Amino acid sequence: MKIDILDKGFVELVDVMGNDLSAVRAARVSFDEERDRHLIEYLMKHGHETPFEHIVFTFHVKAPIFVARQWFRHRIASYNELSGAYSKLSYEFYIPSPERLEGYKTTIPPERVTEKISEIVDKAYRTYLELIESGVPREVARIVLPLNLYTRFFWTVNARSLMNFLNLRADSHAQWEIQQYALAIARIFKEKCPWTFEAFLKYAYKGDILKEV
Amino acid sequence: MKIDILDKGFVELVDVMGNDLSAVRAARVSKDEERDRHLIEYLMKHGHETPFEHIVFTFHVKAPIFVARQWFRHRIASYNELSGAYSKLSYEFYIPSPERLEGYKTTIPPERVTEKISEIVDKAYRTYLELIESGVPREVARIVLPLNLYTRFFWTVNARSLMNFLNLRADSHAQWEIQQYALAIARIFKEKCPWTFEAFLKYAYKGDILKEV
Amino acid sequence: MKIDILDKGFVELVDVMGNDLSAVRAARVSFDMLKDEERDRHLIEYLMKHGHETPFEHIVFTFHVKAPIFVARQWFRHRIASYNELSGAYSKLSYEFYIPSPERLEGYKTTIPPERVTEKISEIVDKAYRTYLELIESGVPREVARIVLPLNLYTRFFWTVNARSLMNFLNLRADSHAQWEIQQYALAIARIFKEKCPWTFEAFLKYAYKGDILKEV
Amino acid sequence: HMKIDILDKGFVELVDVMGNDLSAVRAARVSFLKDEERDRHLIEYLMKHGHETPFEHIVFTFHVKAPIFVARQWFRHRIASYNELSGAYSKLSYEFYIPSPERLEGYKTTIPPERVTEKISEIVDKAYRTYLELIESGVPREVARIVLPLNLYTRFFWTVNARSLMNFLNLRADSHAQWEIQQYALAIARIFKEKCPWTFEAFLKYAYKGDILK
Ligand SMILES: Cc1cc2nc3c(=O)[nH]c(=O)nc-3n(C[C@H](O)[C@H](O)[C@H](O)COP(=O)(O)OP(=O)(O)OC[C@H]3O[C@@H](n4cnc5c(N)ncnc54)[C@H](O)[C@@H]3O)c2cc1C
Ligand SMILES: Cc1cc2nc3c(=O)[nH]c(=O)nc-3n(C[C@H](O)[C@H](O)[C@H](O)COP(=O)(O)OP(=O)(O)OC[C@H]3O[C@@H](n4cnc5c(N)ncnc54)[C@H](O)[C@@H]3O)c2cc1C
Ligand SMILES: Cc1cc2nc3c(=O)[nH]c(=O)nc-3n(C[C@H](O)[C@H](O)[C@H](O)COP(=O)(O)OP(=O)(O)OC[C@H]3O[C@@H](n4cnc5c(N)ncnc54)[C@H](O)[C@@H]3O)c2cc1C
Ligand SMILES: Cc1cc2nc3c(=O)[nH]c(=O)nc-3n(C[C@H](O)[C@H](O)[C@H](O)COP(=O)(O)OP(=O)(O)OC[C@H]3O[C@@H](n4cnc5c(N)ncnc54)[C@H](O)[C@@H]3O)c2cc1C
Ligand SMILES: O=c1ccn([C@H]2C[C@H](O)[C@@H](COP(=O)(O)O)O2)c(=O)[nH]1
Ligand SMILES: O=c1ccn([C@H]2C[C@H](O)[C@@H](COP(=O)(O)O)O2)c(=O)[nH]1
Ligand SMILES: O=c1ccn([C@H]2C[C@H](O)[C@@H](COP(=O)(O)O)O2)c(=O)[nH]1
Ligand SMILES: O=c1ccn([C@H]2C[C@H](O)[C@@H](COP(=O)(O)O)O2)c(=O)[nH]1
Repeated sequence: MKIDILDKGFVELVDVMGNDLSAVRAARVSFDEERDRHLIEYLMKHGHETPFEHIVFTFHVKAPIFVARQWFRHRIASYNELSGAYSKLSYEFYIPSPERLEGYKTTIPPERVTEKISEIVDKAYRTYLELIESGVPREVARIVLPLNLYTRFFWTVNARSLMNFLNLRADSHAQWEIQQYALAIARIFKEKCPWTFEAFLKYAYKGDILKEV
Repeated sequence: MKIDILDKGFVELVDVMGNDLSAVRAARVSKDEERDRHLIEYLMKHGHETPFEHIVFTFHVKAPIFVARQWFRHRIASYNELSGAYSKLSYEFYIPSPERLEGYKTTIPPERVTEKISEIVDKAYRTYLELIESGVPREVARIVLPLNLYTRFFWTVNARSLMNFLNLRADSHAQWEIQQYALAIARIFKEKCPWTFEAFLKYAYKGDILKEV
Repeated sequence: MKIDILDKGFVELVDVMGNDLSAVRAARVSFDMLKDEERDRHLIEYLMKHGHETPFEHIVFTFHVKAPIFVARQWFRHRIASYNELSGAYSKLSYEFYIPSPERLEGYKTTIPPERVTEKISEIVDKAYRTYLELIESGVPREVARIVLPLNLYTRFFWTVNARSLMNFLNLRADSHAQWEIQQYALAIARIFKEKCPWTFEAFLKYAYKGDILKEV
Repeated sequence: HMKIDILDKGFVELVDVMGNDLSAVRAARVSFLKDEERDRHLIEYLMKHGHETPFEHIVFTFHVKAPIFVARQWFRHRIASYNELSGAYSKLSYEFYIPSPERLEGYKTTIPPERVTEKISEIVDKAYRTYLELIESGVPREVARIVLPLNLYTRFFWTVNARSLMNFLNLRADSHAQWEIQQYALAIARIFKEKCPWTFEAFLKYAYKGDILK
C-alpha cells in the first residue's frame, strides 16, 4: 500500500507485526470472532491502551522537511532518515497548489504565490549547486536550501503511539500538510487493524477530521 | 520456538517483525548478502544502533515474580502481565534445586534448603486459600504469597533494546535466574537475526556468558 | 515534606526543578515570548483545557518512597520515569511488612473476624521472615533466601518524574479502580504536587484529571 | 544564569538544574551518603561499570538558540523534553547563521571564502524578503515560511537528565558530528562540568567515547 500526498510525497507500508488479534492475545496473555472484537471495544472504551502496543508498523515516508520536523516530535517511535553524508540525494520541493490558499483573502492571486515559492526554491537550489561546484562542503552548502525540500524516512511505531499521532495530527488544529499525511496513515491503519481502528474512532479518538472523512 | 526455563518457566516466541534485512533497509532508507552483512557490522562497530530498532519481537514469558521485577525495569519495551483481577490463576512456585546451591559453603545439606523453601511456600499458599475461602478480597489475600510465585507476561521489544537487555542480563553480574532467561532470549534472537546477533557478539556485546555458549 | 502512608510506608520529597512558571516559559517560546500572574496563571489553565501537555515536562520531582513490593510492582509499570531501588539481592532485609488494619476489610462479608484476618497475615509473615533469617545464617546466598518473603515486604526507592508523567500517574492511581493501597500513595504524591505547583495542580483537577478521588479528598 | 554564545548569533543558556553529583550517590546507595572521598570514589565506580541509572536523577533545563539544521539533528534525541518557537504561529525575525570565512579553512575553494559567505547572505536575504512579502499579501505564516532556509535560527527549551546528556555528548561532542553541533555540544559539556564536576570528570576518564572534549 502506497498513498501519494502533496505534489511529490508519499506514505507506504513497509511491514507490520500482527493485526487486531495481537492486541487480543496480549490482553489475555494467551498465545493459543465476536468475543474478540468485543474485547477490543472494551479495552478501547475503558482506556486500556497497553495491549495495542503489541501491534507495530513500519512506514516509508517522503515529506518536506517542515512536515518531518513536526512528525519527528513524536518521540515514542523509531526513525531513520536520508542524509546527504551517506547517499547522494534527489532534490525536489513542495510547491503548494493554488487551492491551498483558497479560503484566505490574499492581495496577490494564489497562482502568483505558487510562482514566488517556485522561484525562490529554484534560486536557492542553484546557489547550493554553485557552492558545491566551487568546493564548498555539502554540510555547509546545504544550509541555503529551503524548508520545503523533500526528505525520506522510515518510521516504526506501535498502534498506541500511532493512535496518539492520529489524535494530534488528524485534527484541524494541526497544519494542513501533516493532516494529509495523517489521513494516509489512518487509511493504512484501518486496512490492517479494522477492529482497532473502528473502536478507536468510536471511543477514543480526540480529533475531528477522521469523523468528517 | 519455546524454551523451558527453571522448574516451570518458559520463553515462547509469539511474533517477529522483520529480520536482518529490515535493519539494512531502514539504514539505507530503501538483497546483497556480503555488502548487507558488512553494513550490519559497520553499524554495530560504530555504534549506529537506530537501524536495529526496526526489528521487533513479541515473547510470551513465564517467570517468578522476583525475576519479572528485574525484567520489568527495562522500560524501552511493552508489557502485559496476568492479574488475578481478570483471570483466575494457577499458583505455581519456583523451588530451587539442590544444585542451585552448588559450591556455596552451607551448614545444612542443599536438599534440606529445598525442603524448607517448599514448606514455607506451601504454608503461605494454604493461608492464601484460607483467606480467600473466608471472603477476604483477592487483592488483599495475595499479599502473603512469596516472591517465587510464577507470573506470565507478553513482552514486545525491538532489537536495540533487546541487545541492551542481553548486555546486562546475559552476564555473570545478573542474578543466575534471569541469566537463564536471557540465554533463551539470545537463542531465539540468534535464530531470527543471525547476522545481527553475530555482529553484536563481535563488536558490541559487553557481557561474559554469550561468547562461552 | 514527608507523608506517612499505610503502617510503615511514606512518600518524601527529595528535590524539585521548576514551578508553575517553568511551564509558562516553555509554552510561550512558541509565540516568541513571562507576562504577569493573571495572564500566566490563565495560560496554565488554557494549556490544561486544550491538552497542551509538553510544557509540563519541564517541571520535575524526585521522591523517596517506602512501600510494599505489591505496590511497587504496580508503580514501576510507569516507564516514563527513573527509579533506583533497595536490592534484596545485595542487602539484608529488615523486618518490615505491611499488615493491613481490620478496617481495610470494611465493606466485605467475611466468615472470619477482620482482626483474625489481620493476625493470620502476621503469622505467615513471621514464619516466612524466620525462615529467611535461618537460610541466611546457614550461608544461603541472600538473593535465593529472599524468595520466600511475601509480597507485603517493604522496599524503598527513589523516583524522578516530570509533571506530565506524574499527572498520568495521578489519573491512573488516584482513582477508585486502582488498588486501595496505591491510592493512598497517589494522594500523598498529589498533596506534594499541589504544594509546589498550585496553579498546575488546580487547573489539572479542573480540566484534565480523569480519576475520581482527588476531586473530593 | 550560565550563558555561552555559539556561532554568530546562537547561544546555550542554563535555565534550571535539579541535583548535583551527590544526587546520583544518594540514588545508587539505596541498593545497599558517607564522606567526600568514598562518595567521589562511588561516582567513578558507577561510571566505570556502566551503572548509569543513578545519573538520571540529575536534571537540566537549557534555553537554546540554534539554526534549524542544528536543531534537526539535536531533536533526534528522544529521551528529553522540548518546546520550540513556532513558524506556524509567530512572525520570524531576520536571524540567520552566516558562516565566517574561517569555516572553510582547509577546503580548497574556487571562490574566495569571503564570497561564499556573501553568496549565503544574499540567498537568505532574498528568501527572507520573499517570506515577508507573502505575509504582507495575507498568506498564512505556516505556508509563507516554507521558503526560508535551514540556517534560520530557532529557539527552544530542552530538559534532559545527565544520563541522556552523556549520550548526547558521546555523539555530538565528537569529530564525526557536524562542526556546528559540536560547538553547541562543547557548550553543554562546559555547563555539565560546572554543575557536576565529579560526574563529568568520571565520564571523561571512563565512559566518554568521543574525541574533542580531550
Ligand atoms: C496542533 C499542534 C501545535 C503544536 N505546536 C507546538 C509548538 O508551538 N511548539 C512545540 O515545541 N511543539 C508543538 N507541538 C508539538 C507537541 O508539543 C508534541 O511535541 C507533539 O505533538 C508530540 O506529542 P507527544 O509528546 O504526545 O508524542 P510522543 O513524543 O510520541 O509521546 C507519546 C506519549 O508518551 C508520553 N511521553 C513521551 N515522552 C515523554 C516525556 N519525556 N515525559 C512525559 N511524557 C512523555 C506522553 O504521554 C505522550 O503523549 C504541536 C503539536 C500540535 C499537534
Ligand atoms: C547486575 C544488575 C544489578 C542491578 N541492581 C539494581 C539495584 O540494585 N537497584 C536498582 O534500582 N536497579 C538495579 N538494576 C536495574 C538497572 O539499574 C536498570 O534499571 C536495568 O538494567 C534497565 O536498564 P536500562 O535503563 O538500560 O534499560 P531500559 O530502561 O530498557 O532503557 C534502555 C535505554 O534507554 C535509555 N533510557 C530509557 N529511559 C531513560 C531515562 N528516563 N533517562 C535516560 N535514559 C533512558 C538508556 O540509554 C537505556 O540504556 C540492576 C541491573 C543489573 C543488570
Ligand atoms: C486499574 C489498573 C489495572 C491494571 N491492570 C493491569 C493488568 O491486569 N495487567 C498489566 O500488565 N498491567 C495492568 N495495569 C498497568 C497498565 O497497563 C500500565 O502498565 C500502567 O498503568 C502504566 O500506564 P502507562 O503506560 O500510561 O504509563 P507509562 O509507562 O509511564 O507511560 C506514560 C505514557 O507514555 C506513553 N508510552 C510509554 N511507553 C510507550 C510505548 N512503549 N508505546 C506506546 N506508548 C508509550 C503512553 O502515552 C503512556 O500513557 C493496570 C493499571 C491500572 C491503573
Ligand atoms: C555522526 C552522526 C550521524 C548520523 N547520521 C544519521 C543518518 O544518516 N540518518 C538518521 O536518521 N540519523 C542519523 N543520526 C542520528 C542518530 O541515528 C540518532 O537518532 C541520534 O544520534 C540520537 O541518538 P539516540 O537514539 O542514542 O538518542 P535518544 O533518542 O535520546 O535515545 C537515548 C537512548 O535511549 C535508547 N532508546 C531511545 N528510544 C529508543 C527506542 N525507541 N528503541 C530502543 N532504544 C531506544 C537508546 O539506548 C538510546 O541510546 C546521526 C547521528 C550522528 C551523531
Ligand atoms: O503544528 C505544529 C507546530 C509546531 N510543531 C513543533 C515542530 C517543531 O519542533 C516546532 C516548530 O514547528 P513549526 O510551527 O515551525 O512548524 O514545534 C509541531 O510539531 N506541530
Ligand atoms: O540484578 C538486579 C538487582 C536489582 N534489580 C532491580 C529490580 C528491582 O526493582 C530492584 C531490587 O531487586 P532485587 O535485588 O531485590 O532482586 O532493583 C535488577 O533489575 N537486577
Ligand atoms: O491495579 C493494578 C493491577 C495490575 N497492575 C499490573 C502490575 C503487575 O505488572 C500486573 C499484576 O499486578 P497485580 O494485579 O498482581 O497487582 O499488572 C497494575 O499496575 N495495577
Ligand atoms: O550528523 C548527523 C547527520 C544526520 N543526522 C540525522 C538528522 C536528520 O534526521 C537526518 C539527516 O540530517 P542531515 O544529514 O541532513 O543533517 O539524519 C544527525 O542527527 N546528525
